[PDB]
Amino acid sequence: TPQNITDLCAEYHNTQIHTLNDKIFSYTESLAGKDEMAIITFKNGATFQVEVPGSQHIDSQKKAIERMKDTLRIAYLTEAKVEKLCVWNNKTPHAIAAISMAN
Amino acid sequence: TPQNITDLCAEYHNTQIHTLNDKIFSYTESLAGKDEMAIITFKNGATFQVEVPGSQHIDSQKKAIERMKDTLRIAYLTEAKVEKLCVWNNKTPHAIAAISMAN
Amino acid sequence: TPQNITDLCAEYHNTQIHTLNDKIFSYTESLAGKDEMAIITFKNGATFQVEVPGSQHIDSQKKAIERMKDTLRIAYLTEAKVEKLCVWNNKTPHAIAAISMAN
Amino acid sequence: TPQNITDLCAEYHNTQIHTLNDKIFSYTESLAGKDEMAIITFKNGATFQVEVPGSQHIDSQKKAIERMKDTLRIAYLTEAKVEKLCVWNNKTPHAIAAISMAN
Amino acid sequence: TPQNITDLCAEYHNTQIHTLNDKIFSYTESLAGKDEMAIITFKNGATFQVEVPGSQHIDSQKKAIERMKDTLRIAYLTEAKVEKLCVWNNKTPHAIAAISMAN
Repeated sequence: TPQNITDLCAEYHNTQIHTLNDKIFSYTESLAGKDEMAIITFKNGATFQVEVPGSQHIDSQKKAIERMKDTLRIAYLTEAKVEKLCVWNNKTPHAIAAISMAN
Repeated sequence: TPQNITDLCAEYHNTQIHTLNDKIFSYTESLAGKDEMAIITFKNGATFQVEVPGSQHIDSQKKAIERMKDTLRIAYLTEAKVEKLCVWNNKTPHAIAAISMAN
Repeated sequence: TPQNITDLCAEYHNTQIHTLNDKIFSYTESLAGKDEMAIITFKNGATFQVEVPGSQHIDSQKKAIERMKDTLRIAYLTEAKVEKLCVWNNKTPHAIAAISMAN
Repeated sequence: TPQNITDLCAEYHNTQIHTLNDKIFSYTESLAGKDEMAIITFKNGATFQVEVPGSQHIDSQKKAIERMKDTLRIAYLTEAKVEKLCVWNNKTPHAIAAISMAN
Repeated sequence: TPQNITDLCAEYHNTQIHTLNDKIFSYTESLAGKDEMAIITFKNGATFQVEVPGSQHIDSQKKAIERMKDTLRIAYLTEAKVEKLCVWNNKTPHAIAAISMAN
């Protein structure tokens, strides 16, 4: 199994790593339908989203996606420092595939 | 995909942004019949609610409503500054469609 | 729609508002069969309980009841000042129907 | 309904109240199959457990059991003072039936 | 029956207890399909993971798995000291079986 975020991020297509080593700057949640979306930004301006559960989301991928939203909401409120983000760049804002937080 | 709440907001009907830049002043929760609701108010007098889960709402929308209540509860408790709120102005208290928090 | 716990409490059957403006003094949780219950008391001796999840009431009513127990546990742990409680008087200890928190 | 934990602990067979008035010293979680367990200890050496949600547990029972493990984890992590524990003294360690926390 | 992470760890196969007595150094969460994994690291470099679901793990095993992920997440966010880890040494990185936390 991959030991970290980088080697984990190289296993998929259309993914790229971003080293933020910074705390989330803003958190946006929308419950307005078809856009069950969470959007975060950092101070430099970089925006990322947690992609809405469309049909390309199994039922094992719905749970992991909800978890990701929880992780971001709490990482935001606790001001936790996010290290790197492995993101799908074929979408805009870049959809988050993985996250690592390090003190 | 909208990069923020202002855009995310203008995407629906009867929606309206509301800048707050204030923490939630009060949080009310009620489990009394068909009105399982949460009400939040700010120091300036503004009172918003999270709609009641029912009829129109399917599945992904029924649990986004649950996440929204969780988000408001932990935001009230942690005294997080809510920047803006996209609210459905056709309801009273104005229902919440989206929220953004910053820093 | 009522815009606060007092008004909201006025729409139901034999409910009563108790103003506390204090934090919860103790929280008791019991998983002992049939009487799955949560009890809270304030330093002033007042005692309240969240009603146990009957099947005869809808499932959204069971999710509300579960949320309420989370809210009380987290309110107790963080020492949130509870403003008012809207409870049903036809029970003993009195069953909570709504709660407001504010500083 | 019982209004305190000592009353309540008395409605059952083979129960026994312990007063700790102390925080949880350690917390042990395990997912190693059929042994889905939580184990808490206090400085005085006492050890308690939350029973595995077996396939003889009623509907609500499994869910109250999940709640009790969430409570112990959060109590441990926040160093919340545990007042008394109502345990069944016929298991090793004593299975927890109810918990009370007071400042 | 067993009362601590050690006894409990010695009742399964391919398990070894790891004494860490330190806080988790980094936390990595991944929602990228079939790689829905949680990987933690400690200061010395030691890496562990929580085994992704599947039909090998009964639904109750899926739940202890989800619970273990939440525990790892708040422990990291709160900087709780993790004492010992009981891990399956037959995989790489070693898969976590039980965790003990002690202040």
